[PDB]
Amino acid sequence: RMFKIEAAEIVVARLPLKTHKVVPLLILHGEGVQGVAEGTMEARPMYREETICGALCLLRGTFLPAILGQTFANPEAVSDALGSYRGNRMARAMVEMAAWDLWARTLGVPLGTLLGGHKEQVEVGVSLGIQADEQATVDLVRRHVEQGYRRIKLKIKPGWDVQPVRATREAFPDIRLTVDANSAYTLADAGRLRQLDEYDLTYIEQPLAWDDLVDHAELARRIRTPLCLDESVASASDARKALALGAGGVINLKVARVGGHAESRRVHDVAQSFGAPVWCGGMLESGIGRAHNIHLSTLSNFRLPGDTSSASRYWERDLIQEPLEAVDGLMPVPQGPGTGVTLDREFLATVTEAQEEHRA
Amino acid sequence: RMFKIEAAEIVVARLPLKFRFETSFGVQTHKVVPLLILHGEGVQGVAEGTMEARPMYREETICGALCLLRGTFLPAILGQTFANPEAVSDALGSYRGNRMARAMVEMAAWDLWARTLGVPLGTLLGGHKEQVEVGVSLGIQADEQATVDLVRRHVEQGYRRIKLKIKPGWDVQPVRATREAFPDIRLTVDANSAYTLADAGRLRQLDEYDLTYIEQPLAWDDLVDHAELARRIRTPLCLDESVASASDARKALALGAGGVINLKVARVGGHAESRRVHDVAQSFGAPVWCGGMLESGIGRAHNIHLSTLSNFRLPGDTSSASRYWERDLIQEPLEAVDGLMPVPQGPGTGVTLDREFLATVTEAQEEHRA
Amino acid sequence: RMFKIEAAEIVVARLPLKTHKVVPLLILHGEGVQGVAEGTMEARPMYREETICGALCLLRGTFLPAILGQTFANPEAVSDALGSYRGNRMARAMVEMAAWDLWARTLGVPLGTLLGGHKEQVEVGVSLGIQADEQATVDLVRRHVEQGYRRIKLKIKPGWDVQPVRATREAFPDIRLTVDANSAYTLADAGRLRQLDEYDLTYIEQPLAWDDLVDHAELARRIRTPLCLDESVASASDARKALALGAGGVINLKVARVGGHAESRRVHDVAQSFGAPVWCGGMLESGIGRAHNIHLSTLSNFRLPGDTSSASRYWERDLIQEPLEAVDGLMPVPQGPGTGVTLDREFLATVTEAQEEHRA
Amino acid sequence: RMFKIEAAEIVVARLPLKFRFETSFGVQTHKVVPLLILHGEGVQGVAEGTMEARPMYREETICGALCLLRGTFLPAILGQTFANPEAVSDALGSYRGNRMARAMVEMAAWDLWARTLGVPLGTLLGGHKEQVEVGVSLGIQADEQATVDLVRRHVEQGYRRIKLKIKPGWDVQPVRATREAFPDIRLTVDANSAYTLADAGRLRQLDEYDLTYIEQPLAWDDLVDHAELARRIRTPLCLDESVASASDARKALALGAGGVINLKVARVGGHAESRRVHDVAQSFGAPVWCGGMLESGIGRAHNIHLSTLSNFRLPGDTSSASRYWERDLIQEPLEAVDGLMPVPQGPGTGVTLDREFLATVTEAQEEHRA
Repeated sequence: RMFKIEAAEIVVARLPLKTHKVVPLLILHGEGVQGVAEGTMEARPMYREETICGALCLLRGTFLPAILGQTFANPEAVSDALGSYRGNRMARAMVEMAAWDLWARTLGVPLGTLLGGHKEQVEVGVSLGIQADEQATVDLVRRHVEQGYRRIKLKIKPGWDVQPVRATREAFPDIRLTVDANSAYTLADAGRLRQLDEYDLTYIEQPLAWDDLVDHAELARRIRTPLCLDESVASASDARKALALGAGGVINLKVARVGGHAESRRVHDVAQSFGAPVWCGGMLESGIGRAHNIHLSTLSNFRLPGDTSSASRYWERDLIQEPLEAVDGLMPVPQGPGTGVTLDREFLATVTEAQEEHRA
Repeated sequence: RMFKIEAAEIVVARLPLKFRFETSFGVQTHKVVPLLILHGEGVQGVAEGTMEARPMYREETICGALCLLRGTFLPAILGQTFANPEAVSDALGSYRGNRMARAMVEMAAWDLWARTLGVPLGTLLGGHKEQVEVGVSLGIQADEQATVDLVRRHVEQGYRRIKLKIKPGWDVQPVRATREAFPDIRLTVDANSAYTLADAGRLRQLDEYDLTYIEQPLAWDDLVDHAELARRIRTPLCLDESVASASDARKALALGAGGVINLKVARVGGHAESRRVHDVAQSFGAPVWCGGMLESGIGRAHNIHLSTLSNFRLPGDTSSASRYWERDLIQEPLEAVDGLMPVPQGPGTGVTLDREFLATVTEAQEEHRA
Repeated sequence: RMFKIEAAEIVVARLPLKTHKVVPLLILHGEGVQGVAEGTMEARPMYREETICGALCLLRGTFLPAILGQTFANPEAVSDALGSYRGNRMARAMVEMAAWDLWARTLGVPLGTLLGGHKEQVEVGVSLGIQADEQATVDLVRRHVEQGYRRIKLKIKPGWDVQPVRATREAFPDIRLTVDANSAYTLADAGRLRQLDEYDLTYIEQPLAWDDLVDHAELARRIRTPLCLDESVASASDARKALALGAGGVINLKVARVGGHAESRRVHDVAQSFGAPVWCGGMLESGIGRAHNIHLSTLSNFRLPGDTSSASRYWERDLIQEPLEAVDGLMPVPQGPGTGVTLDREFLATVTEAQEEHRA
Repeated sequence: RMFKIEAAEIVVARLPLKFRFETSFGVQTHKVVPLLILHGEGVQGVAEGTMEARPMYREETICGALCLLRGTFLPAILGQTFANPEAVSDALGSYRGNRMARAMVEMAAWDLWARTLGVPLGTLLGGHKEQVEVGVSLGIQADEQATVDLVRRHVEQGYRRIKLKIKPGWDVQPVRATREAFPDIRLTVDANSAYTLADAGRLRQLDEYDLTYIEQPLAWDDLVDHAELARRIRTPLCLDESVASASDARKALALGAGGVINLKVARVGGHAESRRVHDVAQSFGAPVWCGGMLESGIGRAHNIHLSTLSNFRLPGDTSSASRYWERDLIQEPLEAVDGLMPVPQGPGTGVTLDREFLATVTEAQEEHRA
């Protein structure tokens, strides 16, 4: 039956990379269980508009006081209890996703199962930064093809796009190959991107402005490579508009970016209704975040590999007890109720920069 | 955790109606109710099929659906173990069409799954309304005024929308007389896909009587003509028959074929696909409302639970069971007061077969096992 | 003058292939003659929505009781006597096509002549399944080019499309070559299908969903090869919509799929009014069905070869007395009133699994 | 089985009219009737040509058509054997235009073929109505009121549509006075291609008088301007002159140049092509109706038989022969009561030349042989 949110902890961690990374966590306590979720906003607004400082204000000033001590039928009811506030989808995702975790756990059901997925494993890809020259790009691609990754993503930028891609396709005629245009382009560049079409990329990711759909739709008419939207799809209706304007053919789906699991299933379902695929984006998540992504990825319109590769690629040691390791490009769904992972409270303590508990 | 479908009953019943339901495709005075009961994990899931004896509203038949259940769907799931209702649906291969047949299996599985968890069906689907707004659809009328009297009767019960079944040679009159006597109600017409683009003039001045929508004026399988008609009139169009899937809903809305969808859970292949239709509509800014097929309390209760989702923004066809049946097939009454229908309490549908009463109106019954 | 339908037989046959095939037949008796038609629905709904079990219910429960003992001016009058029922075009085609056969026979006129055709022979093509590799595809194509077939159709699927087609066109630069994409594709694949354009295929058949027109219209804008619609054209207005949306340029016309001869002539005429060709699809028909198809194919907008090849390709022995054998890619129209063929009642008896007669 | 065209007569007759037919392209008080009679297999087929002495309604002339018949079409078919009317049509080479000339040959062949089979023409074409709804078109009026009196006269006979021939400087007045006295009839205007896009204002407020359509307001050969005018007004447009083939019909409807087609059998080149026009329109959801050209009973009877097809959903111009002729060229009367015209009984057209009477109104006559 229903659930009472009794308490909430905010823990801010400074987690060392394999130079640290600040990881905000929300823990929601109720019915003898807890749900845990990870904030993916940055210290400064670089990938998008939200920041850690601004999100925590909203959490402890508005969102938490709205739900603490209330009783809820499902996580959708929890999201609704905060519907009058604009944007801040990543802040809201912290509450929403912890609630899914919590809800799934009062039921004894894995999270992906509840969302309607039934994959036990999910295909993963790897992303590659800009390298010094062509053969260094090919050498690093060759390494990752051999590890079994099922899609290779190249970061490109004007003056360095056709060359790395030509070199790679030449060495690797058949692999699934994509590029990240990282909003580095303008419509002026359409001729430079037309040159990528003969290399049969699965898609080009967000070539133009992060908040644009209209110009992408225009660029899509000028090149044959499908466009993939990332930062400009913050909701189901963004997804609907993007696909209907022809701004892209593929969506990079980041769960916190669109406000959590329920909106994400919506985006996934809208995309599917247009026969467009989604795939799971990543944001250097700790195991909390990584585990949420994997569970969402089990949904059936996730037909392209996702950025939920091995935790060991990123961390010396993760905040959770479970290792999340991909093998031959497949990531197993962590077993258990909810996310199927468990915070290591003693280790987290050693890397906690700040924490607080709010009650009733 | 996971569930094993151990056995299945098909039970076909017949219930005398209480009113005479006249539609553009004919008059109906009784109703045949095919039930599928799924058994596993010490509970059961029950679903009602909405296909007809003959293909009048749409393409499926009870006869065609049953042998598909017997020879294909049931053999594919009996003795199998599933993580969720979507996995059950997945196991019914790539068979084309036959959405209502699939819906019987899919919806029974949702009821069984929820009962294993002990949660209301609607809650699992993401809805959190405790009650749902309802209107009434009223069949075709003997005369130009027996219409208004059947109307008054319903405006007085607080039904939140009045829907008039209409027909070629009987459409502007019944609405005329109705908007005459009740100038301010939410009012709409069905129009059972009985028209063509030809009749666009005839349907144009219905623009006057401020209807919330006109429901399925053109071919049951059309989207493109509807898009054109939408451009030749002010009253929004509502699609019923035309939308049998979430991609159908997407095309309809992308084309501008309607601005409203009548979502019938079994027509689209069940709860998951109805939730997708609902989400797709929402994403276009188009509301849905819950259509009805004169269901017994099994179907009506599945409907009520789906209707708890937040894009069900207009009143549905889910009125009081006592309007239809001297005695329903379930123990609980499903009654609306003031145009609100409360969500039947309990796990899954929150309703229960009256096995004793059902036995006396049963005319066919089989048991299938692993 | 007019005609009274006095009786109707349903015969269900189990006909051995050259593993059997179930063949439902309807025989309509009136005015001292009979008309015979063949159901092309399957045991399970795989090519489309209808099944043998569901069609026979409709026949013996609804359609037959509606026409038995009535008098009719033409087959259009017969179809009309069942107009209030939705879909089930193949079930309806059984009644409609037998009625054409019956009507044509009370007149002493060949069926194609009545429909307005005047070809005495019709060009035929051959369809090829997926083969193991390129040269096995080319060897089998070479065989069929030599037998005189006038169009070659390859089944393709993602990962096996450009290779068989490249190999074939290379060996056979000038033959009429088409592919069956068997609804195996998505809009995501438009780049893979663009790659077929340089091989000058006459058309690509139904690449996307079986019930879609809108997405096909979209795909048609992305490739140069004409699209051919099959399962998504169930009527004259489907045909009109398909050609008007630009969903395709060619229609695969299957007579039972659209409800029989009269609707088919409509589809043929609508297509023609858009200057688009039709061609005769096939469904592994016995000689009854094969004979109906050949008569319809004699119409003048059937400008591409049809799948009404030799009966001996499919059956040890056919249900009819007449051999239907193509020679050098040409199939002669069977001589006689109506379909110009005759059931072998003694042989059919040996392979009858069920039969029944309904009267007045 | 097959038929041999053994011989052919061309007979040109002239019949005094009974009313004066004023159109935008002039007034008509007599009518010249070119007949073609085909002979084979001990029966005959008769067709009436609808081209004029001078090219006023459209481009063909009786003179031009006859020498085309003499020097080309007839030589191509005489002594030949054909399976059906479509084969006859096929044998008339690739000659461009001249649809009415072709129609004389094609329609005579349909009448002969049907008679060889002993079946009604309409039955062979797929029609199964036993009677057909008809309206009347009324010529241009002396005054703003001699209009209404000629109208009343016709509303009283139960004609199912009233059609007013109109003209530049005489259009809103005649309709004004008519809709004044008869507020609820089906009413429409012809408008003989006498306007241009300029006059869109003048034709706009005709929107008011609820006409089912406005017939051919712009150029006789135009589709594109009509499409534009259709977007500047509410009343549906009807095309006549513009549609001379099934691809013309397809373009007109794809462009949105009209929502209704006046199907004139001889204008489009005969029965087969008229059946294609009809089917194409149906496929767009657009109705047709049977236009008329003041035909003798030969033409009127071909018209009635074509009109039995099911997309002839609006009343045609096929009124009673006694409105036109003191004495018709055939033995049978073609009379409508209450706006219904019964299908003349018999094989083919079901009508018969009165050879004796025709002889006295004949002014030209030839015989051509194999």
